[PDB]
Amino acid sequence: SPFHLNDAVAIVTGAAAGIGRAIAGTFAKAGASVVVTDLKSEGAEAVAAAIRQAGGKAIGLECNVTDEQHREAVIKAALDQFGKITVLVNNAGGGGPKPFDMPMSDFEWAFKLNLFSLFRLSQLAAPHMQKAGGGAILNISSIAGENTNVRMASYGSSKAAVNHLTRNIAFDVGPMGIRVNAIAPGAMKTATVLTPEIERAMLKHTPLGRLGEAQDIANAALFLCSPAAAWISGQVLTVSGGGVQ
Amino acid sequence: SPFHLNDAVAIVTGAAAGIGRAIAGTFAKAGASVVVTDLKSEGAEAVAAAIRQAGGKAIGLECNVTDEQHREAVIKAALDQFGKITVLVNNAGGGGPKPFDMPMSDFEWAFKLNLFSLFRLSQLAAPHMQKAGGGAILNISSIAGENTNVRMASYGSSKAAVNHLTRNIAFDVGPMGIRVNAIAPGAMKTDALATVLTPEIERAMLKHTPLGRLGEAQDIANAALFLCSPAAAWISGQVLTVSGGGVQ
Ligand SMILES: NC(=O)c1ccc[n+]([C@@H]2O[C@H](COP(=O)([O-])OP(=O)(O)OC[C@H]3O[C@@H](n4cnc5c(N)ncnc54)[C@H](O)[C@@H]3O)[C@@H](O)[C@H]2O)c1
Ligand SMILES: NC(=O)c1ccc[n+]([C@@H]2O[C@H](COP(=O)([O-])OP(=O)(O)OC[C@H]3O[C@@H](n4cnc5c(N)ncnc54)[C@H](O)[C@@H]3O)[C@@H](O)[C@H]2O)c1
Repeated sequence: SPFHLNDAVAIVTGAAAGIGRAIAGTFAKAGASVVVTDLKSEGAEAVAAAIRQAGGKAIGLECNVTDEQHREAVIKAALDQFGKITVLVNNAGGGGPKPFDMPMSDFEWAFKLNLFSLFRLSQLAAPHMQKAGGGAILNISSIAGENTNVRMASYGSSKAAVNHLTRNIAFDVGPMGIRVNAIAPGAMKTATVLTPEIERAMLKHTPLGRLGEAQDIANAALFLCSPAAAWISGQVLTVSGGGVQ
Repeated sequence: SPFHLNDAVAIVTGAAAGIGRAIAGTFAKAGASVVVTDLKSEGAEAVAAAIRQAGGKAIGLECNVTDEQHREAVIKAALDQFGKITVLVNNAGGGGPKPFDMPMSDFEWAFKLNLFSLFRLSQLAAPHMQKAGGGAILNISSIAGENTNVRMASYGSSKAAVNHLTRNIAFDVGPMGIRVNAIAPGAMKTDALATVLTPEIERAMLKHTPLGRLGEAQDIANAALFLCSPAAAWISGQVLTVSGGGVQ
């Protein structure tokens, strides 16, 4: 069975709750010594603490992916704690609706959080993954990187670059032994903006009939970073119930 | 005929030579009042001059897409001269091969140069186009934006961003009577490119191109005139790809 991560070291950025927290637990159960990592270092310690409870291998760290210094620390910490880096899940990020006349700080920040971050980390992680003989990079994109809508300037155009970054950098680090893929999630039960009348709307145009649950992405991350996705690269697997939200 | 820009006002960044030249040069003969702009200040003026020379209305001005001072200056300086804004051609842009380990300074700059700026100017002209009833914004992408190859991270993902921005902000300025399009151009045999091109490379770039010739700056401009004129009045959000059916 190829859906495992035996003898693997995985950084997961942004993994204190939600998808990150989920990818972390799932990779740790898959057999990977997880470097849990978030901006809020205590929940990051808890997720890594939790994985330790269940018999897993993990250390929990602080890392504002937007902080170059933090990136180089996390990268250094992983090697100092597990000896190698073979998997990186760039899940930290975010976004939302903004007006067309939004302030640019909001704008440029999105490409710092959602793109600049994960590209730089991929740069820092790449040569180590090479030494191990190969690795895998997973960028958590969004359905906004595909979709087309009002008030979607920043959140849309940012995450569409992360897709198309994923497509191309595969050609760069492919030769070093590295796969690069992307998961574009739909809406996830992760809630302050949710109400049952918006729900039926969100559930319109969603063929599978439900919103998402973070183990949905987490399950897809395991696949795309495991040997079951061993010849897969340059891709963007959209997990959104057959629809938009 | 609807392939015209009669009594329109077009801010056209990056327009001192090559493409942006032929855009601003073509929009001229299409009865447009052009604001020829480029980061060389003489370069824009020299072009507005030949336009005025051949029959046109055009003022030469200096703008650095990646400079806010220059952006707010171009909106007003066009308005003060023609009253209104009806066309914004964000032809100013850049990029090319870059190794994977490139310095983050290079990576950010291509976004500053290709996205952020474009987006900002188009924030600016959008309520002034709204006064004139409506207009057309045009971005210049690149086949880097859909294509995938080695050393394309900065060049490729940024134009990609440009593209899907075009796809999304058209829902925003779409009710303001504005339409957003973009063109991904293939390789354009310009004067700049010719001087570092060669027949043996050109033959390489061209095999796997079905039409069998390089692009030329007018080919982008013909498409730019169509996309900005009423002859595409119900066309918006689009990313038209002028590359002869292939990649280069
Ligand atoms: N959850 C969704 O509905 C949804 C939908 C589409 C796309 N996404 C994508 O998933 C990713 C995150 O989804 P989410 O809802 O789990 O995220 P979120 O923003 O709700 O936060 C999840 C975790 O990310 C951490 N985090 C936030 N900023 C960080 C930073 N600068 N550095 C490190 N960690 C940080 C938080 O501490 C938190 O534990 C984003 O990249 C987003 O584009 C999510
Ligand atoms: N082969 C091609 O020419 C080709 C192919 C695909 C896409 N494009 C796109 O066309 C656009 C540029 O065309 P080009 O290749 O002739 O570029 P270029 O560099 O050859 O010249 C374009 C003009 O833009 C001006 N310029 C440069 N930086 C500027 C700035 N910060 N502000 C304002 N003006 C500036 C330059 O002076 C130049 O005259 C870019 O968006 C590029 O991505 C070009």
